[PDB]
Amino acid sequence: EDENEKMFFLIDKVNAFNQDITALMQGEETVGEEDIRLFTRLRHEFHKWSTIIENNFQEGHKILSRKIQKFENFVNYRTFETIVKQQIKALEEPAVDMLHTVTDMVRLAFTDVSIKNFEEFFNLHRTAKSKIEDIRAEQEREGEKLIRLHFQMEQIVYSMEEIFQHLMAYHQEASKRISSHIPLIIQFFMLQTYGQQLQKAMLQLLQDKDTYSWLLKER
Amino acid sequence: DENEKMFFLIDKVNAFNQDITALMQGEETVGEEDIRLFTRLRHEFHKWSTIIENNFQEGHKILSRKIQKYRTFETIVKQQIKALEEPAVDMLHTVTDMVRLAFTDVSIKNFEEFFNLHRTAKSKIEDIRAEQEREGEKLIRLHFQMEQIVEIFQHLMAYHQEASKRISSHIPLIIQFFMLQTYGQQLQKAMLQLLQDKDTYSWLLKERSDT
Repeated sequence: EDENEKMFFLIDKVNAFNQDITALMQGEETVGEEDIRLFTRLRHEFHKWSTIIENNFQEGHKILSRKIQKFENFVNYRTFETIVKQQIKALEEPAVDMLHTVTDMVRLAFTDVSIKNFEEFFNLHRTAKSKIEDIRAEQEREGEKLIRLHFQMEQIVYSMEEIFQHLMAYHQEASKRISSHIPLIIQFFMLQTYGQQLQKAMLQLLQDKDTYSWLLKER
Repeated sequence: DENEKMFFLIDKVNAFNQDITALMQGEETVGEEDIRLFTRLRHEFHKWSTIIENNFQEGHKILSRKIQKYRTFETIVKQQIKALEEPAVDMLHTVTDMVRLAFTDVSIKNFEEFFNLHRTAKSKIEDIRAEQEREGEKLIRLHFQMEQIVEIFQHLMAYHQEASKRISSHIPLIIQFFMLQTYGQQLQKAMLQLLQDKDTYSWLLKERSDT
Protein backbone atom coordinates (compact mmCIF):
# COMPACT_ATOMS: atom_id res chain seq x y z
CA GLU A 1 0.00 0.00 0.00
CA ASP A 2 1.03 3.53 -0.91
CA GLU A 3 -1.04 4.67 2.11
CA ASN A 4 1.25 2.65 4.37
CA GLU A 5 4.27 4.00 2.52
CA LYS A 6 3.09 7.63 3.11
CA MET A 7 2.43 6.96 6.82
CA PHE A 8 6.08 5.92 7.42
CA PHE A 9 7.69 9.20 6.41
CA LEU A 10 5.54 11.68 8.42
CA ILE A 11 4.86 9.51 11.50
CA ASP A 12 8.55 8.75 11.99
CA LYS A 13 9.65 12.41 12.06
CA VAL A 14 7.34 13.78 14.74
CA ASN A 15 8.53 11.42 17.50
CA ALA A 16 12.22 12.13 16.99
CA PHE A 17 11.70 15.83 17.81
CA ASN A 18 9.98 14.88 21.15
CA GLN A 19 12.79 12.49 22.25
CA ASP A 20 15.32 15.33 22.01
CA ILE A 21 13.11 17.42 24.29
CA THR A 22 13.66 14.78 27.02
CA ALA A 23 17.44 15.23 26.69
CA LEU A 24 16.99 19.02 26.97
CA MET A 25 15.08 18.68 30.29
CA GLN A 26 17.87 16.58 31.87
CA GLY A 27 21.06 18.59 31.01
CA GLU A 28 22.08 15.85 28.52
CA GLU A 29 21.22 17.50 25.14
CA THR A 30 23.60 17.45 22.22
CA VAL A 31 25.28 20.88 21.87
CA GLY A 32 27.32 22.78 19.27
CA GLU A 33 31.06 22.46 18.91
CA GLU A 34 32.14 24.90 21.63
CA ASP A 35 28.83 25.82 23.23
CA ILE A 36 27.77 25.18 26.81
CA ARG A 37 24.67 23.16 27.78
CA LEU A 38 21.66 25.11 29.08
CA PHE A 39 21.85 23.57 32.56
CA THR A 40 25.45 24.64 33.20
CA ARG A 41 24.97 28.30 32.09
CA LEU A 42 22.06 28.69 34.52
CA ARG A 43 24.25 27.60 37.42
CA HIS A 44 26.58 30.62 36.99
CA GLU A 45 23.67 33.13 37.16
CA PHE A 46 22.44 31.69 40.48
CA HIS A 47 25.78 32.22 42.28
CA LYS A 48 25.59 36.00 41.78
CA TRP A 49 22.13 35.91 43.38
CA SER A 50 23.44 34.21 46.53
CA THR A 51 25.72 37.06 47.51
CA ILE A 52 23.05 39.80 47.35
CA ILE A 53 20.77 38.16 49.90
CA GLU A 54 23.44 37.46 52.53
CA ASN A 55 24.12 41.19 53.10
CA ASN A 56 20.41 41.80 53.80
CA PHE A 57 20.35 39.39 56.76
CA GLN A 58 23.11 41.09 58.84
CA GLU A 59 21.41 44.47 58.37
CA GLY A 60 18.03 43.39 59.75
CA HIS A 61 19.02 42.02 63.16
CA LYS A 62 20.74 45.23 64.24
CA ILE A 63 17.94 47.54 62.98
CA LEU A 64 15.43 46.53 65.67
CA SER A 65 17.88 46.58 68.63
CA ARG A 66 19.05 50.06 67.74
CA LYS A 67 15.56 51.30 66.96
CA ILE A 68 14.62 51.12 70.66
CA GLN A 69 17.78 52.77 71.98
CA LYS A 70 17.78 55.70 69.53
CA PHE A 71 14.23 56.80 70.36
CA GLU A 72 15.24 56.88 74.07
CA ASN A 73 17.95 59.38 73.09
CA PHE A 74 4.93 46.80 73.49
CA VAL A 75 2.04 49.12 72.51
CA ASN A 76 3.98 49.62 69.25
CA TYR A 77 3.68 45.99 68.21
CA ARG A 78 2.41 47.04 64.77
CA THR A 79 5.28 49.46 64.32
CA PHE A 80 8.14 47.04 65.13
CA GLU A 81 6.76 44.24 62.97
CA THR A 82 6.64 46.72 60.05
CA ILE A 83 10.44 47.21 60.09
CA VAL A 84 11.38 43.57 59.64
CA LYS A 85 8.70 43.09 56.94
CA GLN A 86 10.12 45.99 54.86
CA GLN A 87 13.70 44.59 54.75
CA ILE A 88 12.48 41.49 52.90
CA LYS A 89 10.51 43.51 50.30
CA ALA A 90 13.82 45.20 49.21
CA LEU A 91 14.97 41.91 47.64
CA GLU A 92 12.00 41.67 45.23
CA GLU A 93 13.04 43.80 42.25
CA PRO A 94 16.50 42.17 41.90
CA ALA A 95 14.92 38.73 41.59
CA VAL A 96 12.96 39.47 38.42
CA ASP A 97 16.07 40.72 36.57
CA MET A 98 17.69 37.27 36.77
CA LEU A 99 14.62 35.60 35.27
CA HIS A 100 14.99 37.42 31.90
CA THR A 101 18.57 36.31 31.13
CA VAL A 102 17.83 32.61 31.61
CA THR A 103 14.89 32.37 29.19
CA ASP A 104 17.16 33.68 26.45
CA MET A 105 19.48 30.69 27.05
CA VAL A 106 16.73 28.11 26.78
CA ARG A 107 15.29 29.27 23.46
CA LEU A 108 18.65 28.57 21.70
CA ALA A 109 18.61 24.95 22.82
CA PHE A 110 14.95 24.31 21.91
CA THR A 111 15.13 25.88 18.44
CA ASP A 112 18.11 23.71 17.36
CA VAL A 113 16.14 20.51 18.08
CA SER A 114 13.21 21.67 15.96
CA ILE A 115 15.22 22.87 12.96
CA LYS A 116 17.26 19.63 13.04
CA ASN A 117 14.34 17.39 12.10
CA PHE A 118 12.42 19.79 9.92
CA GLU A 119 14.42 22.33 7.94
CA GLU A 120 13.85 21.22 4.28
CA PHE A 121 10.37 22.25 5.27
CA PHE A 122 7.94 24.88 3.47
CA ASN A 123 4.06 24.14 3.59
CA LEU A 124 3.59 21.23 6.30
CA HIS A 125 5.94 22.39 9.30
CA ARG A 126 5.13 25.90 10.39
CA THR A 127 1.99 25.36 12.19
CA ALA A 128 4.08 23.12 14.50
CA LYS A 129 6.61 25.98 14.85
CA SER A 130 4.05 28.49 16.10
CA LYS A 131 3.41 26.18 19.11
CA ILE A 132 7.17 26.49 19.90
CA GLU A 133 6.86 30.32 19.98
CA ASP A 134 3.50 30.87 21.78
CA ILE A 135 4.68 28.65 24.62
CA ARG A 136 7.85 30.77 24.91
CA ALA A 137 5.84 33.95 25.52
CA GLU A 138 3.43 32.28 27.95
CA GLN A 139 5.96 30.70 30.36
CA GLU A 140 8.15 33.75 30.92
CA ARG A 141 4.99 35.71 31.92
CA GLU A 142 4.18 32.95 34.43
CA GLY A 143 7.68 32.72 35.95
CA GLU A 144 7.85 36.42 36.83
CA LYS A 145 4.43 36.16 38.42
CA LEU A 146 5.49 33.31 40.72
CA ILE A 147 8.61 35.16 41.93
CA ARG A 148 6.50 38.21 42.92
CA LEU A 149 3.90 36.01 44.64
CA HIS A 150 6.72 34.38 46.56
CA PHE A 151 7.62 37.77 48.02
CA GLN A 152 4.11 38.42 49.21
CA MET A 153 4.26 35.00 50.91
CA GLU A 154 7.22 36.38 52.88
CA GLN A 155 5.05 39.01 54.60
CA ILE A 156 4.09 36.38 57.31
CA VAL A 157 6.32 35.97 60.34
CA TYR A 158 8.72 33.03 60.98
CA SER A 159 7.10 40.42 78.22
CA MET A 160 9.10 42.85 76.11
CA GLU A 161 11.77 40.05 75.92
CA GLU A 162 9.33 37.52 74.46
CA ILE A 163 8.07 39.79 71.67
CA PHE A 164 11.66 40.70 70.83
CA GLN A 165 12.90 37.09 70.57
CA HIS A 166 9.86 35.82 68.65
CA LEU A 167 9.69 38.55 66.02
CA MET A 168 13.44 38.33 65.24
CA ALA A 169 13.20 34.63 64.43
CA TYR A 170 11.15 35.64 61.37
CA HIS A 171 14.03 37.62 59.80
CA GLN A 172 16.60 34.80 59.85
CA GLU A 173 14.57 32.08 58.15
CA ALA A 174 13.28 34.53 55.54
CA SER A 175 16.74 35.27 54.08
CA LYS A 176 17.71 31.66 53.31
CA ARG A 177 14.34 31.02 51.66
CA ILE A 178 14.68 33.90 49.20
CA SER A 179 18.17 32.74 48.15
CA SER A 180 17.02 29.32 47.11
CA HIS A 181 13.62 29.99 45.53
CA ILE A 182 14.34 32.78 43.01
CA PRO A 183 16.77 30.51 41.09
CA LEU A 184 14.30 27.62 41.31
CA ILE A 185 11.31 29.34 39.66
CA ILE A 186 13.42 30.33 36.65
CA GLN A 187 14.41 26.74 35.93
CA PHE A 188 10.95 25.23 36.67
CA PHE A 189 8.98 27.44 34.32
CA MET A 190 11.38 27.83 31.44
CA LEU A 191 12.86 24.34 31.11
CA GLN A 192 10.56 21.66 32.54
CA THR A 193 7.03 23.11 31.78
CA TYR A 194 8.04 24.81 28.51
CA GLY A 195 9.21 21.54 26.94
CA GLN A 196 6.36 19.27 28.01
CA GLN A 197 3.43 21.36 26.72
CA LEU A 198 5.05 21.62 23.27
CA GLN A 199 5.03 17.86 22.87
CA LYS A 200 1.20 17.38 23.19
CA ALA A 201 0.37 20.02 20.53
CA MET A 202 2.82 18.40 18.08
CA LEU A 203 0.80 15.13 18.10
CA GLN A 204 -2.30 17.01 16.86
CA LEU A 205 -1.11 17.34 13.24
CA LEU A 206 -1.70 13.60 12.48
CA GLN A 207 -5.49 13.65 12.42
CA ASP A 208 -6.39 14.29 8.71
CA LYS A 209 -5.99 11.33 6.38
CA ASP A 210 -7.15 13.07 3.18
CA THR A 211 -4.64 15.85 4.13
CA TYR A 212 -2.12 13.02 3.93
CA SER A 213 -0.75 13.46 0.51
CA TRP A 214 -1.63 17.17 1.01
CA LEU A 215 0.78 17.13 3.92
CA LEU A 216 3.84 15.22 2.30
CA LYS A 217 5.60 17.08 -0.53
CA GLU A 218 9.35 17.73 -0.12
CA ARG A 219 10.46 19.10 -3.51
CA ASP B 1 -18.68 18.95 19.20
CA GLU B 2 -16.26 18.07 16.38
CA ASN B 3 -13.96 20.44 18.30
CA GLU B 4 -14.25 18.34 21.47
CA LYS B 5 -13.43 15.01 19.79
CA MET B 6 -10.23 16.49 18.31
CA PHE B 7 -8.70 17.83 21.51
CA PHE B 8 -9.59 14.87 23.72
CA LEU B 9 -7.76 12.41 21.47
CA ILE B 10 -4.78 14.62 20.73
CA ASP B 11 -4.03 15.14 24.43
CA LYS B 12 -4.26 11.47 25.48
CA VAL B 13 -1.75 10.25 22.93
CA ASN B 14 0.95 12.69 24.04
CA ALA B 15 0.83 11.52 27.69
CA PHE B 16 1.27 7.88 26.56
CA ASN B 17 4.68 8.73 25.04
CA GLN B 18 5.95 10.22 28.32
CA ASP B 19 5.31 6.99 30.27
CA ILE B 20 7.29 4.88 27.74
CA THR B 21 10.42 6.97 28.55
CA ALA B 22 10.25 6.10 32.25
CA LEU B 23 10.05 2.36 31.58
CA MET B 24 13.07 2.51 29.26
CA GLN B 25 15.23 4.27 31.93
CA GLY B 26 14.92 1.76 34.79
CA GLU B 27 12.81 3.84 37.19
CA GLU B 28 9.37 2.16 37.18
CA THR B 29 7.58 1.45 40.46
CA VAL B 30 8.35 -2.09 41.66
CA GLY B 31 7.99 -4.42 44.68
CA GLU B 32 10.23 -4.48 47.78
CA GLU B 33 12.15 -7.75 47.20
CA ASP B 34 11.18 -7.72 43.52
CA ILE B 35 13.77 -6.32 41.08
CA ARG B 36 13.75 -3.68 38.37
CA LEU B 37 13.87 -4.51 34.69
CA PHE B 38 17.35 -3.27 34.03
CA THR B 39 18.90 -5.38 36.79
CA ARG B 40 16.99 -8.45 35.64
CA LEU B 41 18.89 -8.48 32.32
CA ARG B 42 22.29 -8.41 34.08
CA HIS B 43 21.64 -11.67 36.00
CA GLU B 44 20.95 -13.47 32.72
CA PHE B 45 24.33 -12.37 31.30
CA HIS B 46 26.43 -13.66 34.15
CA LYS B 47 25.34 -17.25 33.50
CA TRP B 48 26.37 -16.89 29.82
CA SER B 49 29.85 -15.68 30.66
CA THR B 50 31.13 -18.62 32.76
CA ILE B 51 30.33 -21.33 30.14
CA ILE B 52 32.26 -19.54 27.41
CA GLU B 53 35.53 -19.32 29.34
CA ASN B 54 35.80 -23.11 29.53
CA ASN B 55 36.03 -23.27 25.73
CA PHE B 56 39.07 -20.96 25.51
CA GLN B 57 41.29 -23.36 27.50
CA GLU B 58 40.46 -26.48 25.44
CA GLY B 59 41.45 -24.96 22.10
CA HIS B 60 45.05 -24.06 22.85
CA LYS B 61 46.35 -27.46 24.07
CA ILE B 62 44.61 -29.67 21.46
CA LEU B 63 46.50 -28.37 18.43
CA SER B 64 49.84 -28.52 20.26
CA ARG B 65 49.54 -32.20 21.18
CA LYS B 66 49.18 -33.35 17.55
CA ILE B 67 52.31 -31.41 16.51
CA GLN B 68 54.35 -33.71 18.75
CA LYS B 69 53.98 -36.61 16.31
CA TYR B 70 47.61 -28.36 7.22
CA ARG B 71 43.81 -28.31 6.72
CA THR B 72 43.47 -31.19 9.22
CA PHE B 73 44.93 -28.85 11.86
CA GLU B 74 42.72 -25.85 10.86
CA THR B 75 39.59 -28.05 11.17
CA ILE B 76 39.90 -28.15 14.99
CA VAL B 77 39.72 -24.39 15.68
CA LYS B 78 36.57 -24.02 13.57
CA GLN B 79 34.72 -26.81 15.39
CA GLN B 80 35.48 -25.22 18.79
CA ILE B 81 33.80 -21.89 17.94
CA LYS B 82 30.79 -23.59 16.40
CA ALA B 83 29.66 -25.26 19.70
CA LEU B 84 28.62 -21.94 21.33
CA GLU B 85 25.99 -21.07 18.69
CA GLU B 86 22.88 -23.00 19.84
CA PRO B 87 22.98 -21.85 23.48
CA ALA B 88 23.12 -18.20 22.44
CA VAL B 89 19.74 -17.95 20.75
CA ASP B 90 17.85 -19.45 23.71
CA MET B 91 18.71 -16.61 26.08
CA LEU B 92 17.55 -13.93 23.58
CA HIS B 93 13.96 -15.08 23.95
CA THR B 94 13.46 -14.76 27.70
CA VAL B 95 14.71 -11.16 28.08
CA THR B 96 12.26 -9.99 25.42
CA ASP B 97 9.34 -11.27 27.54
CA MET B 98 10.07 -9.11 30.54
CA VAL B 99 10.30 -5.71 28.90
CA ARG B 100 7.21 -6.29 26.76
CA LEU B 101 4.94 -6.70 29.86
CA ALA B 102 5.62 -3.15 31.10
CA PHE B 103 4.85 -1.37 27.81
CA THR B 104 1.37 -2.86 27.33
CA ASP B 105 0.11 -1.60 30.68
CA VAL B 106 0.54 2.06 29.60
CA SER B 107 -1.55 1.58 26.42
CA ILE B 108 -4.49 0.25 28.45
CA LYS B 109 -4.66 3.22 30.88
CA ASN B 110 -5.29 5.87 28.20
CA PHE B 111 -8.02 4.50 25.91
CA GLU B 112 -10.49 2.56 28.10
CA GLU B 113 -13.36 4.82 26.89
CA PHE B 114 -12.59 4.15 23.18
CA PHE B 115 -13.03 0.38 22.54
CA ASN B 116 -12.22 0.35 18.80
CA LEU B 117 -9.44 2.88 19.18
CA HIS B 118 -7.62 0.90 21.88
CA ARG B 119 -7.29 -2.24 19.72
CA THR B 120 -5.09 -0.58 17.13
CA ALA B 121 -2.81 1.06 19.68
CA LYS B 122 -2.11 -2.25 21.41
CA SER B 123 -1.44 -3.94 18.09
CA LYS B 124 1.42 -1.46 17.46
CA ILE B 125 3.04 -2.65 20.69
CA GLU B 126 3.19 -6.17 19.25
CA ASP B 127 4.35 -5.20 15.72
CA ILE B 128 7.58 -3.56 16.99
CA ARG B 129 8.18 -6.58 19.24
CA ALA B 130 8.04 -8.95 16.26
CA GLU B 131 10.33 -7.05 13.94
CA GLN B 132 13.34 -6.43 16.21
CA GLU B 133 13.34 -9.86 17.87
CA ARG B 134 13.75 -11.42 14.41
CA GLU B 135 16.74 -9.15 13.79
CA GLY B 136 18.36 -9.85 17.14
CA GLU B 137 18.31 -13.59 16.49
CA LYS B 138 19.61 -13.12 12.99
CA LEU B 139 22.71 -11.23 14.22
CA ILE B 140 23.63 -13.96 16.68
CA ARG B 141 23.76 -16.53 13.88
CA LEU B 142 25.60 -14.21 11.43
CA HIS B 143 28.20 -13.67 14.17
CA PHE B 144 28.97 -17.41 14.24
CA GLN B 145 29.14 -17.79 10.45
CA MET B 146 31.69 -14.87 10.47
CA GLU B 147 33.78 -16.75 13.03
CA GLN B 148 33.89 -19.80 10.71
CA ILE B 149 36.53 -17.89 8.55
CA VAL B 150 40.11 -18.81 9.45
CA GLU B 151 56.45 -24.13 10.45
CA ILE B 152 52.84 -22.85 10.01
CA PHE B 153 51.77 -24.00 13.53
CA GLN B 154 52.95 -20.77 15.22
CA HIS B 155 51.05 -18.31 13.03
CA LEU B 156 47.80 -20.27 13.35
CA MET B 157 47.68 -20.49 17.17
CA ALA B 158 47.14 -16.73 17.53
CA TYR B 159 43.82 -17.06 15.70
CA HIS B 160 42.67 -19.99 17.91
CA GLN B 161 43.27 -18.10 21.15
CA GLU B 162 41.66 -14.79 20.13
CA ALA B 163 38.46 -16.12 18.61
CA SER B 164 36.81 -17.61 21.66
CA LYS B 165 36.98 -14.45 23.78
CA ARG B 166 34.65 -12.48 21.46
CA ILE B 167 31.59 -14.78 21.69
CA SER B 168 31.25 -14.35 25.47
CA SER B 169 30.40 -10.66 25.24
CA HIS B 170 28.41 -10.36 22.03
CA ILE B 171 25.36 -12.54 22.74
CA PRO B 172 24.49 -10.31 25.71
CA LEU B 173 24.83 -7.18 23.61
CA ILE B 174 22.03 -8.10 21.14
CA ILE B 175 19.73 -9.05 24.05
CA GLN B 176 20.16 -5.68 25.73
CA PHE B 177 19.65 -3.40 22.79
CA PHE B 178 16.95 -5.56 21.10
CA MET B 179 13.71 -5.05 22.86
CA LEU B 180 14.66 -2.21 25.20
CA GLN B 181 15.95 0.77 23.24
CA THR B 182 14.25 0.36 19.79
CA TYR B 183 11.19 -1.35 21.27
CA GLY B 184 10.06 1.88 22.97
CA GLN B 185 10.84 4.50 20.37
CA GLN B 186 9.40 3.07 17.19
CA LEU B 187 6.21 2.03 19.07
CA GLN B 188 5.49 5.70 19.83
CA LYS B 189 5.41 6.63 16.14
CA ALA B 190 2.72 4.06 15.37
CA MET B 191 0.32 5.58 17.95
CA LEU B 192 -0.30 8.82 16.04
CA GLN B 193 -1.71 6.71 13.16
CA LEU B 194 -5.07 6.58 14.97
CA LEU B 195 -5.68 10.26 14.06
CA GLN B 196 -6.26 9.95 10.41
CA ASP B 197 -10.00 9.59 9.64
CA LYS B 198 -12.21 12.12 11.41
CA ASP B 199 -15.29 10.70 9.61
CA THR B 200 -14.48 7.54 11.63
CA TYR B 201 -14.60 9.33 14.97
CA SER B 202 -18.26 8.44 15.56
CA TRP B 203 -17.43 4.80 14.85
CA LEU B 204 -14.55 4.81 17.42
CA LEU B 205 -16.93 6.19 20.06
CA LYS B 206 -19.58 3.52 19.43
CA GLU B 207 -20.36 1.93 22.79
CA ARG B 208 -20.76 -1.70 23.73
CA SER B 209 -24.43 -1.41 24.70
CA ASP B 210 -25.74 -1.07 21.12
CA THR B 211 -23.70 -3.34 18.79
